[PDB]
Parts: sequence; structure tokens; C-alpha cells
Amino acid sequence: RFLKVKNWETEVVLTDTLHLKSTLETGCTEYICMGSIMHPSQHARRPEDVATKDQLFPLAKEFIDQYYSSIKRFGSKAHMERLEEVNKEIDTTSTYQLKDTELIYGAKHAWRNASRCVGRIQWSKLQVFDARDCTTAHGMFNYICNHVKYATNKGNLRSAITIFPQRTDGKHDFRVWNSQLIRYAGYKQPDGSTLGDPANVQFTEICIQQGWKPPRGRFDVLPLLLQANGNDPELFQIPPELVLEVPIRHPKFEWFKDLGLKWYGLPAVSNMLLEIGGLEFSACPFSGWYMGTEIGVRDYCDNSRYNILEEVAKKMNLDMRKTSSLWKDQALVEINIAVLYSFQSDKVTIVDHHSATESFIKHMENEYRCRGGCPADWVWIVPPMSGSITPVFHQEMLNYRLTPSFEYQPDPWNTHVWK
Amino acid sequence: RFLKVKNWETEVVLTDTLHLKSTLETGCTEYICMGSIMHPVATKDQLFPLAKEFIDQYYSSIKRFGSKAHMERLEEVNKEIDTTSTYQLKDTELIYGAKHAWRNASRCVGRIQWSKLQVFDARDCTTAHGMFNYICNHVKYATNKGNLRSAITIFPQRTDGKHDFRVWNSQLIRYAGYKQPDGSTLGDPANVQFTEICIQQGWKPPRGRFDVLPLLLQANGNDPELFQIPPELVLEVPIRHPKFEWFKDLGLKWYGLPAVSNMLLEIGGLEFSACPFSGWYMGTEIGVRDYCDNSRYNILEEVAKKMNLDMRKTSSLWKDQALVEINIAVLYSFQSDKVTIVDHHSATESFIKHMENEYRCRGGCPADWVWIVPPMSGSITPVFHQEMLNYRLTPSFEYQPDPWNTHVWKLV
Ligand code: HEM
Ligand code: HEM
Ligand SMILES: Cc1cc(N)nc(COc2cc(CCN3CCC(F)(F)CC3)cc(F)c2F)c1
Ligand SMILES: Cc1cc(N)nc(COc2cc(CCN3CCC(F)(F)CC3)cc(F)c2F)c1
Ligand SMILES: C[C@H](O)[C@H](O)[C@H]1CNc2nc(N)[nH]c(=O)c2N1
Ligand SMILES: C[C@H](O)[C@H](O)[C@H]1CNc2nc(N)[nH]c(=O)c2N1
Ligand SMILES: [Zn+2]
Repeated sequence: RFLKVKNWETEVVLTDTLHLKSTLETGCTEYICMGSIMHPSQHARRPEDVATKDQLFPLAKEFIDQYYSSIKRFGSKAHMERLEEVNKEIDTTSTYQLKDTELIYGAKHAWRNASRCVGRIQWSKLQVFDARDCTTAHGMFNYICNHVKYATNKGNLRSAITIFPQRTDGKHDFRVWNSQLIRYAGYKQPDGSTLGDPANVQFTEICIQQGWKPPRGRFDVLPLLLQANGNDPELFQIPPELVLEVPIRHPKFEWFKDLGLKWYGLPAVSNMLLEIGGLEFSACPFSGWYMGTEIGVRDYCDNSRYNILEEVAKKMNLDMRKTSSLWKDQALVEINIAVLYSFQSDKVTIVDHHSATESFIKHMENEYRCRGGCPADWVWIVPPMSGSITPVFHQEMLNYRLTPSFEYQPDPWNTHVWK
Repeated sequence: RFLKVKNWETEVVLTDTLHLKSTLETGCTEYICMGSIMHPVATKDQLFPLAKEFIDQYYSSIKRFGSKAHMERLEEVNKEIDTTSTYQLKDTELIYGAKHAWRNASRCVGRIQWSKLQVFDARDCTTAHGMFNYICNHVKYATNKGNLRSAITIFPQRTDGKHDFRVWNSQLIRYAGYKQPDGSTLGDPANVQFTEICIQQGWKPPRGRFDVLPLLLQANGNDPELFQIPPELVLEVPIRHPKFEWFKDLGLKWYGLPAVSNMLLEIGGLEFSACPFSGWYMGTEIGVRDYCDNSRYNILEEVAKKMNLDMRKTSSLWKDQALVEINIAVLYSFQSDKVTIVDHHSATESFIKHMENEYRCRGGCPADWVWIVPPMSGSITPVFHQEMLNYRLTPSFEYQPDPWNTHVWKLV
């Protein structure tokens, strides 16, 4: 009927009715909760390939309805024309095309709806680049460069999304094969260890296989591997002057700069699927700006990532015999101090996890005020260090799936037939 | 039906069949997940299937299912429910029930020790003085001069609801909280309400920072009664730091024995409304939650102050820096006094080992990621990366209303 969530630090109780508009399954049941499953559900809104009219149109009707409801219409002339227009369009092309307004609406609301995104207070300030006229990988390279350059903005990062042509039959997808626009290569060393970023060893090998010439450093920005209209993907090197990087140094430890660490400034997720009114935009790279922990905790300290903890602990002269000295926890703090200090010293947008989580609490409040709820994944929202000293740790959250949304999709090299 | 859980750090995949045996709700629906919600007497007819379920499972665990003894027990339980509208667990069933309620505690990271549980049967207890005696012996046994040992003491089960046994304390050892006229709090701000209840019941408070609270014990539905745990049974650890000589000057201490006492133990449909159980601490419970939660002792600013940290902006991570040192202090202090403690790294690693074993021998292990992940350094512990299925098996430990919200006072 209606569900309350409580913050146990402040005893604020919020009352959620927005979940009544939830469309697809969470993966949980009355008897089993999957809230820590990374991909709990395969409930998609349309079949795998080109859907029949009774399949795609209801999804379309729902989104147009929602969009016109959003803008204080519904039933207006333009709404009833838009329905008949989408009707005839599906009647004659098995798909339909979004107007520019609806596309901008759907992107912003997919972001707004992203229960895993702590950054959503910014949701309505999204720059939407319409790339639906794109037709070749070279055109995708042009569009993505413009995205990177606009979003980077000489460090004053700007949120943006570039939306390439929607899926038609499934054999013609546009995909950015890179999981993110800018990542560092991972190199399988002969002994068995790994140089660079271990997460990317496979993708780095597809790139080498596709003819990329690895510099074989620790921070080799990977080429783009762009696929247009289902064709074989093509490699492009992003102009280095477009890839802003921050050398990581520490405000107290002078020896820290000598770890040779740097990171890139723009986080740009490029492997997710944007779904609006039943249409599926398989190539929609979206970017914002980093939360320090993503680099300082996950990218740097995960065991199967850069794994610098013991290296930094050594330089710190920390008791590393046993776990209880908390040498890992201590170094982990210093690394995230360095990351934050470095980005701010170079005037590159970055938000610490205290500020970010605080903003999200404010966002939840706004959303419950105006929308009647805010889907949020507590497992993703709580930062990967110092969880309980951030306000979201003490904040109950309801999770549910609202459309438009960003969705996971298979890695294209698992599903692509080469030519 | 099967369900797979992945570890994204190791790629190990486990297959959960055990979830097919849960029965009460998780709180989640098919379209909403409530996995971060903290909190989401039986008739004769209701009790028979619950009883049979538990007796069936006990006899299954001991490879005696279908046996002569299984079937007579089942019939013997049915007669009791017919006669008395309830039944009595055998001692073996009580021990097994209690161990398995711990085993099934999806929020508990220390379940690798679930089968080493000392079970104190206190179902013959009739008065608050009796409960105190039992609880004193529990505390002495568990504390074991710092070599802490897991233990539960089980008092008589619910009958009509009018005769509940209750430990009104949320935990057996807690420090008192006193709000001052000026709004400030002395002691443990969490326990201010419960301290007020004791003071009203007659407890004379020392009004200090680490006053061990008195037990407030209710037997057979009667008004609860006050008892002072004998001070020699409350092992405490003064918190010092290995590096900062100044840390001892914070005057911090903590009690060695964590002993939860406000929960309900549910075995075969029977409700044991008073079942205090204890183990030993994970360091972050004290060092992160007890000390650094804002609603708690809130010593981050104090500790950061003494670290000459820049506390102007959050991005200096002064809170994270001070939190780590505090948790080092907690572990170093307990270890130096040879009082059992476990750091969150060692604890999470053992629980993964345990979880894996539980999938192998039992077909799964229900687990609450929101509670298993430590409250600091979350992703540098192995559990953060471990997918976990959450579901509710019985026997279970269950939450229950605070007794002062339900008790109807006898004394005029
Ligand atoms: C503007 C600054 C932003 C910040 C600080 C931010 C923060 C974050 C963080 C920390 C995560 C978790 C990332 C991880 O642990 O891998 C996340 C997830 C996510 N964000 Fe945001 N975000 C921002 C902008 C955006 C934008 C512009 C979009 C889309 C238009 C977006 C959509 C998402 C989605 C879909 C996820 C889930 C990703 C997944 O499931 O793998 N975010 N965000
Ligand atoms: C032996 C060492 C033990 C360790 C290291 C341990 C560790 C923990 C921790 C860290 C929590 C989370 C507590 C919180 O954040 O408030 C917890 C919860 C819990 N533990 Fe264990 N525990 C231990 C023993 C036990 C025993 C002996 C029992 C029962 C016989 C038990 C049953 C539970 C239950 C039911 C919870 C959930 C608490 C709640 O829901 O409020 N644990 N444990
Ligand atoms: C828009 C946006 C803003 C922001 N501030 N952050 C993000 C998240 O962006 C990245 C995320 C990752 C890691 C993704 N992670 C890998 C392991 C996993 F698969 F298990 C879960 C997903 C690497 C990157 F380079 C990223 F830019 C996105
Ligand atoms: C057997 C066992 C071992 C262990 N290692 N730990 C525990 C849990 O022990 C305690 C937990 C708490 C606080 C519980 N917490 C209160 C705030 C909340 F209500 F929000 C959520 C529950 C206080 C204490 F004194 C504790 F001993 C139990
Ligand atoms: C809102 C949220 O569920 C709440 O803060 C939970 C989070 N995880 C927790 N985890 C543990 N171990 N103990 C807790 O009290 C909590 N509190
Ligand atoms: C198993 C677990 O769900 C997985 O490791 C999750 C935990 N929470 C996370 N939270 C964020 N923000 N990002 C992640 O990659 C993860 N990983
Ligand atoms: Zn759930």
C-alpha cells in the first residue's frame, strides 16, 4: 500500500509510493532477497530480437504517456497525435523514433532512476548529445571525442551522454566495446603476474589482436573499439590531449609521487544499454565525474586491480605481519587522501565520499518530497571505505526498477559474429 | 531450482539449494527489495506443523529420520500440543535448536563458530533472582578470564504471552547514558532511555562515563527487578594506542563480553523470549560503531584533534584517518590484555571460508550483505565482493518488541 524507510542516525522516516510504478522484477521474492546479486534479474521488457506490435507498442504507449504526463499534458492533442504517430511508425517499420524532447527526457530519467548511482542529485543537469544520425565507427569516434572534450572541459567536468542509433533487429547494434571510454590496458606478464590494469587484460588482448600496438606501460590508455550497424569493430586512439590525467601525489608524504601513479579524470561508462519506451540504445556512453573512492579504494586497492596497498604500506613503514595492525586500512586512507588532494590541486572535478553521500541523502529527501520515492541500492550507494561514518550507511533504502533505465547487456565479443 | 552466487574478486561460484527450505518472509517482494530495512502466541493448529518441521529436521541432522525414535517423538510432541497446547524440547533438541538459530543468523559474520556453542538450559528458572544467578554464571563462563567462549542461556518459553521471561537489557553488559541539562550526554548516548528506566526502578547511578548498567530481569510476566552484576565478573579493557602515548588519556575503556539479550529464540514454533547469547567482539563494533557513530560516543573529533588533523574540510579524510587509528587502538588494547577479539579482516576471511564450507555440506548459507560487510574498509575485505543470498531459516533469532513498550505493570 505504501512503504516507509527510516534513517537510524536522524530517525527521519520517508514514505514511498513511487514503487507502485515499478515495472520489472528485482530478483527478490517474499522468501529470498537478492540485493547483493550484481545481476539478479533477466526480466527484460521486450523479447530478444524485433518484437511484434502488441509487444513494442504497449511499452511505447507507456513512455509517451509518462512523458506527456510529466509535462502537464496527457490527453492533449500532441499526446494523442504522438500515440497515433508511434502507432503508424511501428505499423510500418517495427520500431519508432523518439522526438528530441522525449530522448532528452528519457536519458535524464534513466539517470534519475539508476538505483545504484550515488551522484543522482545532478540528474536533471545532463548534457544530451543526439548521435542517432551516426552510421559508421568513424562517426562514433567523432561523436565520442566531442563527448570527451565537452565533458572534460579542462577539468571542470560536465555530465553528458551520447546516444547512438537504437537497436533495430539485433544484428545491427551500435556498441562501444570498451566498458568505459578511458581505461588503462592490462598486460599478462610472462611470469604470470600483470602489468597495468588487470581488469582489462581480456579487452587489452582483443585490442592487441585487432592490431593495437601496446606501449606496454602501467597506464596505457586503451584505444576505442567502436562497432556501428553490426559491423566489425574498429580501433581508434583517442587524442591524448583529450584524455585528462591527474598525477597522484600526497600532501604530506613526498615519497608518494614516486609511486608513479596517475589516473584519468573522466569516468565514462560505455557498455550499458539505455532503454526508453521499449527502444534499446545499446551505445550510450555517459560520463560525469569521479568519487575519490572509485579510484582510491576500488581501482587502486582491489586485489585483482592495481593492488598497491602493500606497496604504500611498505613506504609508510607499517606493521604488515598481521591483519590486526590495520596496515591495509591505514594505507587505504592515505591513498584516498592523495587521490583527492591531487584532483583538487589540478582543478579537476572530484567529490569525496562524505560530500557525495551527504548530497545523496539530500537527493533522497527531494525525491520523496516531489516524486514520492527514490529507488536506491544500499549495497552500491554505501562507499567502499568508512561506510558507517557516511550518512547513507544509516539510511534505509527501497530498491525497485523504474523505466527509462540503464541496463546491463552482454559484452559484444561474447555475442558478435565476425565478418 | 538452484541459485548461483558469484565472488567477483575470485570468480568462485557457489550453488544455493538450501533456500528452497526457507518459510517466513524476507520482507522483499517480487518488485521491491527491502534488503536494507533493519526491521521489516501460536494456536494448537499453528503449532503442529512448526513442531513437526523442527523435529523432522533434528532427526534428519542426526541421520535418524523415519526411525522408531523419530516417530515416537513426533507422536509425543503431538500429544503435548493436544494436551497442553504447547510442548517441551528435549535437551538435545534445545542445544541443536540454539546452535542452528545461530547457524541461520544471516546477519552474523562469526558463524564459523556456530557448532561450538555452550548451551545453558535455564527452563527451570522461575524468578528474577533465578535469572540473575543464571546470567551471572553465563557471564563468568563466557568471559573465561579473557579467553572468551560462546554461550547462550535459554529461559522458559512463551506460554500465553502474559508470562514472558525477558531480559530488559538489550545486552548483558552496557554502559549507562545520562543526558545533561545542557543537552550533552555522559556515557553511552544509545542507552539513555534504558538508563532512565533503571533509575526509575531504583538504581542509584554513579553518573560516570562507563557505568556498567544493572540487569533488569523479568520472570514469568512479573515486573522486572534490578540486580547489579558483581563487578569482578565484568571484564573491561582500557583502550590505549601502540603509537600515540596520548591515546590512553582519552580515558576510553570497553567491556570484553558482547552479549545480546533482547532477541527471541524460535525453535519448532516455541518462542524463548529471553535467551541472552554471547561471543567475542569484532574490533569494528567498538572502534567504528560504539566509538565513532555520531549517535554514540562520537570521539572522532576528539581523536582527530589530538592527531593535529585538518578538520576544516571533509576531503582531508580526517574522519577516516582517525577512525583507523581508533580501531587499531581497540585491537591492540584487547590483544595486549589477552582478551579475545577479532579484527574485521580476519573475521570476514573466516566467514567466507565458513560460507563456502556451508555451501558444500549444507547447500547454502543465508547471509545479509548489508550486515556482513564491516562498517569500515568495506571493499578491502573479501565479503564485500561476495554475492550472498538472504533467506530466513528456522530455528532463528528474531527481533521482538522492547518490553517496556508492551509490559503492563503489576505494582500499584
Ligand atoms: C555527475 C557525477 C556522478 C557521480 C559522482 C556518480 C557516482 C557514481 C558511483 C560512485 C557509482 C558506483 C560506481 C561503481 O562503484 O562502479 C555510480 C553508478 C552509476 N551511475 Fe553515477 N555518478 C555520476 C554521474 C552519472 C551519470 C551522468 C549517469 C548517467 C547519465 C550515471 C549513471 C550511473 C549508473 C547507471 C550507475 C550504475 C552503474 C552500474 O550498474 O555498473 N551516473 N555512480
Ligand atoms: C563468536 C564470535 C562472534 C562474532 C565475532 C560475531 C560477530 C557479529 C557481528 C559483528 C554482528 C553484527 C553486530 C552488529 O553490527 O550489531 C553479529 C550479529 C549477530 N550475531 Fe554474531 N558474532 C559472534 C557470535 C554469535 C553467537 C554466539 C550468536 C548466537 C548464539 C550470534 C548471533 C548473532 C545474531 C542473531 C546477530 C544479528 C544481531 C542483530 O540482528 O541485531 N553471534 N555477530
Ligand atoms: C557516470 C559515472 C560516474 C562515476 N563517478 N562513476 C561511474 C562508474 O564508472 C566506472 C566504473 C568502473 C568499474 C566498474 N565496475 C567494474 C567491476 C564490476 F563489474 F564488478 C562492477 C563495475 C571503472 C571505470 F573506469 C569507470 F569509469 C560512472
Ligand atoms: C553474540 C554477538 C557477538 C558479537 N560480536 N556481536 C554481537 C552484537 O553485539 C552488540 C550489539 C550492540 C548494538 C546492536 N545494534 C544497536 C543499534 C541498532 F539498533 F541500530 C542495531 C543493533 C550493542 C552491544 F552491546 C553488543 F554487544 C553479538
Ligand atoms: C539502514 C541500514 O540498513 C542500517 O544502517 C544497517 C546497515 N548495516 C549494518 N550492519 C551492521 N553490522 N550493523 C548495523 O547496525 C547495520 N545497520
Ligand atoms: C557482491 C557485491 O554485490 C559486489 O561486490 C558489489 C558490492 N557493492 C558495490 N558497490 C559499488 N558502488 N560498486 C561495486 O562494484 C560493488 N560491488
Ligand atoms: Zn531483496
